Formats: sequence, C-alpha cells, structure tokens
Amino acid sequence: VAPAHLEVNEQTIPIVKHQLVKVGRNDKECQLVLTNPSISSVHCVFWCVFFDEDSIPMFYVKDCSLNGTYLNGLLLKRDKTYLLKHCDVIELSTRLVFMIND
Repeated sequence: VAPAHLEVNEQTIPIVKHQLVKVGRNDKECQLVLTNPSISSVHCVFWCVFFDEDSIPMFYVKDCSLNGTYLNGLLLKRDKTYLLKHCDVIELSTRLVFMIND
C-alpha cells in the first residue's frame, strides 16, 4: 500500500517517498506513459513530502507541458507547485484520479 496512487482512466501508479513520478509520452523517462501526440515528453510530475516518518504526508503536482494540465477542471500555471487533495482529478491536454491511502 503506497502512500498514494493515481488511477488512470486500468493500471494504477504508486506515489512513494523520495520519488518524482513523471507522466508523459517519453517511455525513456516517464513512470506513466500516455501516447496521445499532444501530451508532452514529460507532461506533469507528482511527488510527496514527509516532514518525519510519523508525519501525515502531503502530495503535489506540477505541470511542465506545452498544452497544459488541468486540476479539477482548472488550468494549472506551468512550473508552479499545486497541493493535492484526495480524489483530485488531473486531466492532460485522459483522466487521472489522485487517491490517498496514507
């Protein structure tokens, strides 16, 4: 049971400590590979932070794409960190649902 995972709309992608989870078209670099030609090579990235091992983790997404990433229907500002909440929906310009287990 990973701290959190992405449901892809299938397969789930875990989000664990000390890992940058990359979503994109480049199978040489991304943990979740999406083949739509309007998805960037690395499109958006997911990670988590623990202050200590007893901390409740916090989870983040950041867009780094050409065409944009949407969070609950709202366009993200490119390169800016956004705090995630359980069941947030990430749509790539494909639906990813962010689920917290921790």
